[PDB]
Amino acid sequence: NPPPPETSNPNKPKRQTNQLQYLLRVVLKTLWKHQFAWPFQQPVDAVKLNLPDYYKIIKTPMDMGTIKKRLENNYYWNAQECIQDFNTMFTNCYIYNKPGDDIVLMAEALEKLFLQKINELPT
Ligand SMILES: Cc1cc(/N=N/c2ccc(S(=O)(=O)Nc3ccccn3)cc2)c(N)cc1O
Repeated sequence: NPPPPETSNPNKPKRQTNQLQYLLRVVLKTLWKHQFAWPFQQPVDAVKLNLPDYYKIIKTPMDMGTIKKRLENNYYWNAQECIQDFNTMFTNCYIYNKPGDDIVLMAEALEKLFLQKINELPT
Protein backbone atom coordinates (compact mmCIF):
# COMPACT_ATOMS: atom_id res chain seq x y z
CA ASN A 1 0.00 0.00 0.00
CA PRO A 2 1.02 3.59 -0.51
CA PRO A 3 1.28 5.88 2.47
CA PRO A 4 -2.17 7.24 3.28
CA PRO A 5 -3.08 10.69 1.93
CA GLU A 6 -1.70 13.56 3.96
CA THR A 7 -3.99 14.73 6.74
CA SER A 8 -2.01 17.91 7.69
CA ASN A 9 -0.51 20.76 5.82
CA PRO A 10 2.12 22.68 7.68
CA ASN A 11 2.66 25.31 5.06
CA LYS A 12 -0.97 26.19 4.99
CA PRO A 13 -3.01 28.67 7.04
CA LYS A 14 -6.13 27.42 8.88
CA ARG A 15 -9.66 28.59 9.26
CA GLN A 16 -12.99 27.25 10.35
CA THR A 17 -16.22 28.07 8.55
CA ASN A 18 -19.82 27.07 9.09
CA GLN A 19 -19.61 24.94 5.98
CA LEU A 20 -16.56 23.10 7.28
CA GLN A 21 -18.18 22.57 10.64
CA TYR A 22 -21.23 21.15 8.83
CA LEU A 23 -19.06 18.90 6.69
CA LEU A 24 -17.60 17.30 9.80
CA ARG A 25 -20.48 17.27 12.26
CA VAL A 26 -23.24 16.57 9.78
CA VAL A 27 -21.96 15.14 6.50
CA LEU A 28 -18.99 13.04 7.65
CA LYS A 29 -20.66 11.95 10.89
CA THR A 30 -23.85 10.83 9.16
CA LEU A 31 -22.03 8.87 6.47
CA TRP A 32 -19.68 7.39 9.09
CA LYS A 33 -22.61 5.89 10.95
CA HIS A 34 -24.31 4.40 7.92
CA GLN A 35 -24.62 0.63 7.86
CA PHE A 36 -22.43 0.45 4.73
CA ALA A 37 -19.69 2.84 5.87
CA TRP A 38 -17.20 0.38 7.17
CA PRO A 39 -15.24 -0.44 3.95
CA PHE A 40 -14.86 3.34 3.46
CA GLN A 41 -13.65 4.28 6.98
CA GLN A 42 -9.94 3.79 6.18
CA PRO A 43 -7.74 3.53 3.14
CA VAL A 44 -8.22 0.44 0.97
CA ASP A 45 -5.76 -2.15 2.29
CA ALA A 46 -4.94 -3.93 -0.96
CA VAL A 47 -2.45 -6.28 0.67
CA LYS A 48 -4.75 -7.45 3.42
CA LEU A 49 -7.75 -7.68 1.13
CA ASN A 50 -5.65 -9.11 -1.72
CA LEU A 51 -7.02 -6.59 -4.33
CA PRO A 52 -5.33 -7.11 -7.58
CA ASP A 53 -3.95 -4.19 -9.13
CA TYR A 54 -5.86 -1.71 -6.89
CA TYR A 55 -3.08 0.86 -6.80
CA LYS A 56 -2.24 0.19 -10.46
CA ILE A 57 -5.81 1.35 -11.25
CA ILE A 58 -6.39 3.88 -8.49
CA LYS A 59 -3.74 6.59 -8.37
CA THR A 60 -5.83 9.05 -6.34
CA PRO A 61 -7.05 7.00 -3.35
CA MET A 62 -9.41 8.57 -0.84
CA ASP A 63 -11.48 7.35 2.12
CA MET A 64 -13.57 8.73 4.96
CA GLY A 65 -10.93 8.10 7.60
CA THR A 66 -8.68 10.48 5.73
CA ILE A 67 -11.50 12.98 5.23
CA LYS A 68 -12.38 12.87 8.91
CA LYS A 69 -8.81 13.52 9.99
CA ARG A 70 -8.46 16.33 7.41
CA LEU A 71 -11.54 18.01 8.88
CA GLU A 72 -10.42 17.46 12.46
CA ASN A 73 -6.98 18.95 11.61
CA ASN A 74 -8.47 21.96 9.66
CA TYR A 75 -6.67 20.69 6.57
CA TYR A 76 -9.31 22.10 4.27
CA TRP A 77 -9.50 25.84 3.65
CA ASN A 78 -12.29 25.59 1.08
CA ALA A 79 -15.38 23.44 1.60
CA GLN A 80 -15.14 22.35 -2.02
CA GLU A 81 -11.88 20.57 -1.32
CA CYS A 82 -13.70 18.29 1.08
CA ILE A 83 -16.63 17.71 -1.27
CA GLN A 84 -14.09 16.79 -3.97
CA ASP A 85 -12.51 14.20 -1.68
CA PHE A 86 -15.87 12.50 -1.08
CA ASN A 87 -16.43 12.50 -4.81
CA THR A 88 -13.00 10.99 -5.45
CA MET A 89 -13.77 8.21 -2.97
CA PHE A 90 -16.99 7.31 -4.77
CA THR A 91 -15.50 7.61 -8.24
CA ASN A 92 -12.63 5.30 -7.32
CA CYS A 93 -15.10 2.64 -6.33
CA TYR A 94 -16.82 2.92 -9.70
CA ILE A 95 -13.48 2.80 -11.54
CA TYR A 96 -12.26 -0.36 -9.84
CA ASN A 97 -15.46 -2.37 -9.41
CA LYS A 98 -18.34 -3.63 -11.56
CA PRO A 99 -22.14 -3.11 -11.83
CA GLY A 100 -23.92 -5.04 -9.09
CA ASP A 101 -20.89 -5.61 -6.90
CA ASP A 102 -21.61 -5.41 -3.18
CA ILE A 103 -19.07 -2.62 -2.70
CA VAL A 104 -20.75 -0.65 -5.51
CA LEU A 105 -24.17 -0.95 -3.96
CA MET A 106 -22.61 0.22 -0.68
CA ALA A 107 -20.96 3.22 -2.36
CA GLU A 108 -24.23 4.07 -4.07
CA ALA A 109 -26.09 4.14 -0.73
CA LEU A 110 -23.43 6.38 0.81
CA GLU A 111 -23.36 8.69 -2.18
CA LYS A 112 -27.11 9.06 -2.07
CA LEU A 113 -26.93 10.09 1.56
CA PHE A 114 -23.96 12.38 0.81
CA LEU A 115 -25.95 14.17 -1.84
CA GLN A 116 -28.89 14.57 0.54
CA LYS A 117 -26.64 16.09 3.18
CA ILE A 118 -24.67 18.36 0.76
CA ASN A 119 -27.94 19.57 -0.66
CA GLU A 120 -28.58 21.06 2.81
CA LEU A 121 -25.18 22.67 3.19
CA PRO A 122 -25.64 26.11 4.68
CA THR A 123 -24.96 29.05 2.29
C1 LIG B 1 -13.32 0.77 -1.50
C2 LIG B 1 -13.28 -0.74 -1.77
C3 LIG B 1 -13.28 -1.68 -0.74
C4 LIG B 1 -13.26 -3.07 -1.05
N1 LIG B 1 -13.32 -4.06 -0.09
N2 LIG B 1 -13.34 -3.77 1.15
C5 LIG B 1 -13.39 -4.85 2.05
C6 LIG B 1 -13.21 -4.60 3.41
C7 LIG B 1 -13.24 -5.68 4.28
C8 LIG B 1 -13.33 -7.01 3.87
S1 LIG B 1 -13.26 -8.28 4.99
O1 LIG B 1 -12.88 -9.54 4.28
O2 LIG B 1 -12.30 -7.85 5.96
N3 LIG B 1 -14.71 -8.39 5.69
C9 LIG B 1 -15.79 -9.00 5.10
C10 LIG B 1 -15.83 -9.49 3.84
C11 LIG B 1 -17.00 -10.04 3.34
C12 LIG B 1 -18.12 -10.16 4.18
C13 LIG B 1 -18.08 -9.61 5.46
N4 LIG B 1 -16.88 -9.11 5.86
C14 LIG B 1 -13.48 -7.25 2.53
C15 LIG B 1 -13.52 -6.22 1.58
C16 LIG B 1 -13.27 -3.53 -2.39
N5 LIG B 1 -13.29 -4.84 -2.68
C17 LIG B 1 -13.21 -2.58 -3.39
C18 LIG B 1 -13.22 -1.20 -3.11
O3 LIG B 1 -13.22 -0.35 -4.12
